[PDB]
Amino acid sequence: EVEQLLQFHVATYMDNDIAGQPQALQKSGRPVKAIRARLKGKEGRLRG
DNA sequence: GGATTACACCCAAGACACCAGGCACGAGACAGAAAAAAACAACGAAAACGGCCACCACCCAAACACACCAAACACAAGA
Repeated sequence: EVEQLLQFHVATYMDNDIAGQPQALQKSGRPVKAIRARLKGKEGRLRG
């Protein structure tokens, strides 16, 4: 359980859009802005 | 099963976690597991009764013969 907690924290530190699982959340209810979410899209690093 | 769905600009409005069961420590009880003893198997030692060879006599087995019966070539009959 605890090693899997480490695995999940490390995974969602990099990619919080993994299919078929909950998202690392903020206590405000929003999901964590992972690095991948930082890099992609119209508003991401590359295009924005 | 995911992933993408125009471009630029302006303004306003609300929030920027609170509260509840788990870790540590905090103490009991049968279960996770450890110690023991008494009725479980065997073997050593004595007792006398069941087992083996005699002795023995009456009942079943073999020989002799009887009459009786089953049976087998063939002289005769027959198609």
